[PDB]
Amino acid sequence: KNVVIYADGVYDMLHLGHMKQLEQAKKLFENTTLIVGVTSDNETKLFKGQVVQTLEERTETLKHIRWVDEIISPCPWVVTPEFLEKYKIDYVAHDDIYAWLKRAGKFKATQRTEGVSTTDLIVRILKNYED
Amino acid sequence: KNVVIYADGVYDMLHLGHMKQLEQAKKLFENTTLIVGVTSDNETKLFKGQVVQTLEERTETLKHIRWVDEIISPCPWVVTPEFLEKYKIDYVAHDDIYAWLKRAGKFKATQRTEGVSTTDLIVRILKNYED
Repeated sequence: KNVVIYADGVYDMLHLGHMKQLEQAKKLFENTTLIVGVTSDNETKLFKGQVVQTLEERTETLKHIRWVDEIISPCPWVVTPEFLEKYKIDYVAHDDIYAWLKRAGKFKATQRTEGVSTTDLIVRILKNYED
Repeated sequence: KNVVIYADGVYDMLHLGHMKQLEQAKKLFENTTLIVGVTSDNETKLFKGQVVQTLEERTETLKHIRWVDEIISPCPWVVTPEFLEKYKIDYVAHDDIYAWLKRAGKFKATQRTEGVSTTDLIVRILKNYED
């Protein structure tokens, strides 16, 4: 009855938005193991262009999140069928190169969620000191 | 055998430092319930001078933290003996007005911990754009 869910991401500067998305992934079924993949520094820089927190920092922060059952750190940039087999993953939780997951019935959407980001915080603070 | 631990705080702009301190409080004994008190907006403003996130935001973020078992939101600014009785609290986890807790054997220190704060993040980011 236990279902293994995989969610990967950069998880840079984690905020409530990320936490809620992890919660949603964890609750896709009644009994789950939520495995979270955390992307490497070098691949995040190459493919997204930048990253603020190191792999160690981003992983150590996720360890404190209630919904996270297991972490793969670093994770592969691109999910493969062999990877799903190796970790007995039943579903991939995502926000096409993803058509193969949908054809296999392994694709689960999570909807992005609002959070108070670092940027939101700075803007809120600075609003008290200048227009 | 289960021991009830109480930790209060503002928990504004929660970061790894806070998470580690919650972890320490939660692990003071083998079997615990960690109750976290979250201070009100108005009392935090009056007594500390400011607060960035609302009570709702600060509480909703703590809900996602693995170590948090129960939340009192808002909590009293000052712990009283009656409060400990009402919530069956065995120990208060803190970082004197606190002499009474120590005389009762209910005081447990947690050591402040390093984290990557919002401020640390902004400084790290800006270092790439100016000296």
